[PDB]
Amino acid sequence: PSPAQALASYHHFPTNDQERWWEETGSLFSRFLEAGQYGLPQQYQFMFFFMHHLIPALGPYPQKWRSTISRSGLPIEFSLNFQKGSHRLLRIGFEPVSFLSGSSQDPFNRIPITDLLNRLSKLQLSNFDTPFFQHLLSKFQLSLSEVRQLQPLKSQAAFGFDFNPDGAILVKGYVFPYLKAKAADVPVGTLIAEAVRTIDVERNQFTHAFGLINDYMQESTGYNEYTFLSCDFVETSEQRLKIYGAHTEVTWAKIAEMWTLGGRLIEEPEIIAGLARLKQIWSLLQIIASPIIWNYEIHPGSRFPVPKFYLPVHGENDLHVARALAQFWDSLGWPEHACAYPDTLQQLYPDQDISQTTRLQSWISYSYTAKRGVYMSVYYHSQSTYL
Amino acid sequence: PSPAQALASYHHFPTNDQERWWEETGSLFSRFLEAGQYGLPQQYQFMFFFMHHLIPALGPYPQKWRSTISRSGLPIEFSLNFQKGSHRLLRIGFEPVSFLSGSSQDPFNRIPITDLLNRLSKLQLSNFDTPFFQHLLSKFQLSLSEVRQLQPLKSQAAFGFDFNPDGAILVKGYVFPYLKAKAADVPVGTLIAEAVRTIDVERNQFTHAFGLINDYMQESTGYNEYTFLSCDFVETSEQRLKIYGAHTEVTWAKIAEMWTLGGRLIEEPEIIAGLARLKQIWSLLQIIASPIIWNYEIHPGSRFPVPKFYLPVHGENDLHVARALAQFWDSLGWPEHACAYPDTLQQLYPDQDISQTTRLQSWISYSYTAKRGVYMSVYYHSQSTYL
Amino acid sequence: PSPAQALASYHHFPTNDQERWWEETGSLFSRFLEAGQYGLPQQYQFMFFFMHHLIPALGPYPQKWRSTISRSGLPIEFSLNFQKGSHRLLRIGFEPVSFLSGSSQDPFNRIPITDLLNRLSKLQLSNFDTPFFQHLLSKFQLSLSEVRQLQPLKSQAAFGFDFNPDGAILVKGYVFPYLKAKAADVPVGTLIAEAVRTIDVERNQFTHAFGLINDYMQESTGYNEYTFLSCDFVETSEQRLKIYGAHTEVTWAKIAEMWTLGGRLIEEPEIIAGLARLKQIWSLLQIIASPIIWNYEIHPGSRFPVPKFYLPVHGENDLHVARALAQFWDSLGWPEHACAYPDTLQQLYPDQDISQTTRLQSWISYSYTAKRGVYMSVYYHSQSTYL
Amino acid sequence: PSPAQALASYHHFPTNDQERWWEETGSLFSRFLEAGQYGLPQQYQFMFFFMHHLIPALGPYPQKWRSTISRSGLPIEFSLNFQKGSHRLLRIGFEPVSFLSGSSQDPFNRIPITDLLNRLSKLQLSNFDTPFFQHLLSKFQLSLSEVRQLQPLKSQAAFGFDFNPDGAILVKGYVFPYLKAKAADVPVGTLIAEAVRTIDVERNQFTHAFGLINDYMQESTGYNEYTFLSCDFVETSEQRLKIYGAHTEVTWAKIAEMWTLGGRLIEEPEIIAGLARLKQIWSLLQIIASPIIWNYEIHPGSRFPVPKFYLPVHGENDLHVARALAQFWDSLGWPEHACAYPDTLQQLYPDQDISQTTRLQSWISYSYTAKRGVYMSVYYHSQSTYL
Ligand SMILES: O=C1N[C@@H](Cc2c[nH]c3ccccc23)C(=O)N2CCC[C@@H]12
Ligand SMILES: O=C1N[C@@H](Cc2c[nH]c3ccccc23)C(=O)N2CCC[C@@H]12
Ligand SMILES: O=C1N[C@@H](Cc2c[nH]c3ccccc23)C(=O)N2CCC[C@@H]12
Ligand SMILES: O=C1N[C@@H](Cc2c[nH]c3ccccc23)C(=O)N2CCC[C@@H]12
Ligand SMILES: CC(C)=CCSP(=O)(O)OP(=O)(O)O
Ligand SMILES: CC(C)=CCSP(=O)(O)OP(=O)(O)O
Ligand SMILES: CC(C)=CCSP(=O)(O)OP(=O)(O)O
Ligand SMILES: CC(C)=CCSP(=O)(O)OP(=O)(O)O
Repeated sequence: PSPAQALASYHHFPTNDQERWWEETGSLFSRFLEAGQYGLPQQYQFMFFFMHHLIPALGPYPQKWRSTISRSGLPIEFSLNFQKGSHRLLRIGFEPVSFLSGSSQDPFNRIPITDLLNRLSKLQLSNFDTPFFQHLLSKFQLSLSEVRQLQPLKSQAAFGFDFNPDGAILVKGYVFPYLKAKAADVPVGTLIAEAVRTIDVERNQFTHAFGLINDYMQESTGYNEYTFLSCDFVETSEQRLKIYGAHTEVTWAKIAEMWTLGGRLIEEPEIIAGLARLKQIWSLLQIIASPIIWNYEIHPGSRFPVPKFYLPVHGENDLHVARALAQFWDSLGWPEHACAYPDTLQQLYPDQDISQTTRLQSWISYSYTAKRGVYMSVYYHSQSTYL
Repeated sequence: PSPAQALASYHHFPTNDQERWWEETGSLFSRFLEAGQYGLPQQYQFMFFFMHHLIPALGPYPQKWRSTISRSGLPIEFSLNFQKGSHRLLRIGFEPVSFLSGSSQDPFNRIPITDLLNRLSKLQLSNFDTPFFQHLLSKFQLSLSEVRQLQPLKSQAAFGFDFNPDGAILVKGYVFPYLKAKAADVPVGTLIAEAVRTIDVERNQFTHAFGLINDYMQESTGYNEYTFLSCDFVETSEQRLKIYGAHTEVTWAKIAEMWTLGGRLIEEPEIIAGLARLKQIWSLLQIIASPIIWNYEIHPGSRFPVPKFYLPVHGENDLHVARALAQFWDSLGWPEHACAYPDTLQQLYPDQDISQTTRLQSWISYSYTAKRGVYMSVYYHSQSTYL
Repeated sequence: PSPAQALASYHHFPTNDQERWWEETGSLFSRFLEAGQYGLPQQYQFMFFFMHHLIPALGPYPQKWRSTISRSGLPIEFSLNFQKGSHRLLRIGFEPVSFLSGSSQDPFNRIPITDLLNRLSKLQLSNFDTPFFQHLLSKFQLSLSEVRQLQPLKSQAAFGFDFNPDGAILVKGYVFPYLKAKAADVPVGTLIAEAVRTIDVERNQFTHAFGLINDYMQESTGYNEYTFLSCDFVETSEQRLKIYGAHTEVTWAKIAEMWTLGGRLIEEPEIIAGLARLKQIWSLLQIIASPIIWNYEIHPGSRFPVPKFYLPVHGENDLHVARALAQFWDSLGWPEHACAYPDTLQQLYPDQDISQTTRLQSWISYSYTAKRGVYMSVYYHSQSTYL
Repeated sequence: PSPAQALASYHHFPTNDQERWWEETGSLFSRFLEAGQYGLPQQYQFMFFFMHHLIPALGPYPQKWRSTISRSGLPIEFSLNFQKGSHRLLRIGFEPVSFLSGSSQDPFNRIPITDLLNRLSKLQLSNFDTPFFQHLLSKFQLSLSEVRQLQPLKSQAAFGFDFNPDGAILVKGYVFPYLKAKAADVPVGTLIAEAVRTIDVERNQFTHAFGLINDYMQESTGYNEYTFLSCDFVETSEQRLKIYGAHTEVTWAKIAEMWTLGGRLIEEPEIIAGLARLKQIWSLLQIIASPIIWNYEIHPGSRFPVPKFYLPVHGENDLHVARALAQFWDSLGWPEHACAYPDTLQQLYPDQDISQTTRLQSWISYSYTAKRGVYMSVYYHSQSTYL
């Protein structure tokens, strides 16, 4: 059996809500810790964190709230990031929920966000600052706008957790400006740009790269309801703000157009390299429906954005995807990651049979760097009951 | 005996810290409820509120933290506002505290502020929006600044509670920009002005009145470490932002100079009348030391600010102050407040003998309106142990 | 509207479960406080107690547990005790519950009992000792017996609350020995007797009166599964232990037989008088089904038990019951109690129409004393949703 | 560094009291887990338990209450039990405390006892029944006796925790009858005997062995204020009730007199063997002051009690004690325990230097069985600040 869930033996979950969430996701998270090749102390250490801070935050077990972050809508999903031979890392995307979420007292779920954010500040966490994130929230609050609004997707922020191989967690926060933009009847990008600009006199290090993205977005009508924003919980210097968006139907040409941001960054050799490898997968993988997602990461020092795409897998035979996914690793030359992948997939879902499963894996992310190589992460069915 | 503290009979305070605060301020608060002439249901209604939300927030009973708001430093003080015959209202100024306050984990006591701010949002309160207050906080966070700072008065925010005669509480928030200003080596007003301006594109209704004050402050070197800011927790339309300040030594001419903001607002007839009554008290009252405080209230629609002063009484025989205080009510012609005041003062401090007491009563506020008449509020010794 | 529920305005019920109970029983409890003619401070004072200690203890709102105490099974019911002209008193029967109640971890609901019993010991309550009640609990625990039993009515204990006109609560505790007896395959009385005897060397003041009851119980086959036990939470001197039981079918002669405990206490003149009045009601009231209940109260100093009967009213037109119930008050000569009763009945149930109602009032209790006169209490539909 | 305290990194202790207890005993417990040779999963597993249930129960950090269990009075002490080559086990003796302990509301510290006992019952613990222990508590409660008493050692109960090598805890409970006996002005043994007898009709399996002990105790005037009682939290069949006591001054002959319980059990060969070894230690060890303690364990099935003694070591050079203690292990022929002990002792107290320390180890327990061999346990300085 899988190990880290040994802690619960001498723990009593206060509410029935929590007990049911534990039963729904407890084992599953323990398995990803195992599949993440984490040190046994670290496994229990993050297991500890999961129980105390995330299980309370899931809210009522029979969940009444759909979270924007998941295809299915439940407030959590688990991620594995694969690297060049180093190993794999585990990722959690979170949207705090309570019984008030979606109700008269909090129809758009701001309350749990601020609650959870104080738990985290209470925990003695390395390099944990909130100002930048506070800034974006303030930029997107509502008030009397709620009243307008009350007369789709309702969540207004989200969280992310990266458990690095060291026993350290890194906290990632999201912001969904669709609500704020819709209430003011102002195009999303106009306030996104103005939101980015408002931090520019605060420090003008994102102007170049962003204005470079905002131009391509306005060219291509890339901005839409689905566009949203991201950031890290740390000192501004080391912070990486990210802009996400989606497109309903996308061809390879459109993908190349976006990956090169029009033609903005054909000059950089990295992108050209990154785009080549990308079509190798595009061919493996796909060889009313879910959209494809894109990402532009604005490291502050640099002059260009770094792209990243998210590719729908739910709807594709999770075995075909495991197979093709493994073929692509040999092409890159990852010895252990490609050989033991599909065995690692069944060991996460022993109840299910990959031969016939489709929803078990939902997204794949692609990034490329000269230094790192090929970033790539897989997003999974993150509960233990499958329809 | 006084009534409203009957609730405590069948209530158990969880920590020893809370129990000791109840013993220190519980009866006293019950008495102010009485002296405010509140409906008995409302007394228990606000008494309920006091126990659940404010007693937890006071922190360690032997308090480790000095709050900026009080002369003595304790995180609470009670106010009575007297009106033209209508009656009196009760006011509480609050700074949440915990055992972490002043420690490495939160050396400047930001954590309790955001905690309490979520309790209030969870309570179903009429007309309660946080965006404006959130905006100012974001404008004054610190992060790496803490580390510089760690190498006076430390608080960054505070709360205010107005209990109107109806069973409704109104929430007032404060902000102390001295910290943010000291870390960035930027004069307070420049970021105050820039802080106000940042809300001007957000809505430019404070520009005229504020720029009108900021000119006088820069004329007179009025800005100082002690300058801070205020506002209300409601819709921007009905919100009244306030700038406070202090002066070490001040003459009547200095008072007149300030009340008329230099000469900015001699045009308004209101000011001249209000100043007239004001000297009427100045003469009664005063007829290394504590400073005198001023306030400029920027109602958004209007074109001028409304002044308000705060007058030191701690150090003056609290009976002499009661006597002089009541004479001034007849001059105004308030039949009942002036006749039954000093009896109302002793009934708040039956343990003490006003003949010899000095610290029981600490500040007096003065505002004047054509419509309202004479605003005036008294700030008291708000614990039950007197040195 | 009814008053005491004004407290909830500035209170947030932590769980969804509690919120739903408040909505279900909150208004109703406020009305019984009103209908009890309690001083307005005391109303809020007991209303305070109800919110903090009883609402948490009700457990899941869609209740998973049937309580033995109620005909319907819900863990609470309200009582009014009518006296000779003095006034009326409010009574609550309680069984604490949690989501664990009825589960593997606590299949017979012992856990909630002990939790609530500590809350109460924490409250500073006058004349509150637990030794006597603990004694009965110890005598009726299970352990390995639970396992046997897992292979009807399941509860092992319950609470009762008397709110006297003074701001003081008196706590009444119950015990249901059917389980312990069924596990040990021992007739209930033999261990009940041995339970009473175990306190006899502890103090032999109940021997005479009890042995007097145990004989009649063995004569008439009175003991049965439904027999259970009661007591008060105070000093042994002032404690009144009671034995209850039931009979499926009962005639007047059986009633007379039981009231005079066979012939055990025909000698006492009180009994004869009390029995006379009793038939006066039996005639008014009744002029697969619910049983009739009896009670024998063993005051320690005295030598005889005092009886008490409980009469099914659910199934009787609650108006017919009100009319006849009030006629009987004139017979005794209670001026105000008899005139304003049925108006007091509708004012408790304005949503319902007494002309058509049957379940609104369920039991009537009868005791007689030379000193007190006629004890008599009414048991009501104690939730706000009626089927 | 020592490992198990890694859990604290991502946990925030709610109160300052808890934080200070963590800082005072947290590392030390982590080290005993290490010194017990527990599986790393089990270490964290018990570490989890220690943090959630025992740190809360210690009460105010600057402790206001003296616990009967410890020489110094602090409510906790850690034990190591050494066996024949199998390994060692870790033991914790606990007395729950709160800020109410010793106050008017609970002058003899009963409330924390019942609270902790409910946490434990909520935990799904193997073979956890409370009936036997509840029986003893009820036999020793007070009520009006409290008031008498208010007009030494005050605690009435305590807990013990055995962490077996498997990830399972066994709960041991204590009871201190001196208070109940002092109240009723009745000698301790009479009610202890009557207490044991009351469980005899409940099951008469302890009669023979106990009546066998009660005779020697009233022969030798062995009963005294210090006499108290113990038991296990499980099914009566597997329960081992124990009687403890003390003697001010004791010679070897007295020890032989006590070990052989007068002459009651010279017939048994075990005792004679056990006593031989015992003098072997007495000579090694000792070769206004603390008393020496004895224990008689009444396994229900058997016909004789098994003794156990406790020998004062605090006051003896803890290195001399380690040396002599280790020599005795070779005499028995325990290879690894004897070679690496004093290295194991310094590794528990690296801050201290055994050359000069005296209080680091406080008691040694000795038991003998034919089957087990030589039971023997050491009781240590169980906080991290040494005077
Ligand atoms: O279908 C969707 N999936 C998520 C992806 C996601 C998974 N996890 C996340 C965590 C944070 C942000 C986004 C995500 C998302 O971003 N959507 C935008 C509108 C529709 C919806
Ligand atoms: O002496 C002082 N009193 C408070 C007044 C106060 C009472 N209550 C308050 C509530 C909110 C803000 C201010 C106050 C104040 O504003 N000071 C500024 C620097 C020195 C310090
Ligand atoms: O139908 C019933 N009613 C309750 C009466 C009750 C109301 N409230 C109470 C409170 C405590 C004890 C008993 C009661 C009772 O005693 N029963 C015994 C078996 C059937 C079941
Ligand atoms: O000095 C003493 N030590 C404890 C020993 C102990 C350690 N841990 C324990 C745990 C449970 C019971 C007893 C103990 C004890 O039993 N005493 C009886 C009277 C004096 C006091
Ligand atoms: C599925 C969508 C829209 C986003 C996934 S979030 P992420 O895992 O890519 O975040 P990082 O790559 O770690 O920045
Ligand atoms: C004593 C000082 C500097 C400020 C008092 S805050 P306040 O009572 O004046 O608040 P309002 O007048 O009610 O706006
Ligand atoms: C309906 C049944 C069986 C019992 C009611 S318990 P009680 O209210 O009679 O308790 P007291 O009469 O107040 O002693
Ligand atoms: C120091 C004293 C009086 C008692 C110690 S309790 P203990 O360690 O002997 O408990 P067990 O031996 O495990 O029964």
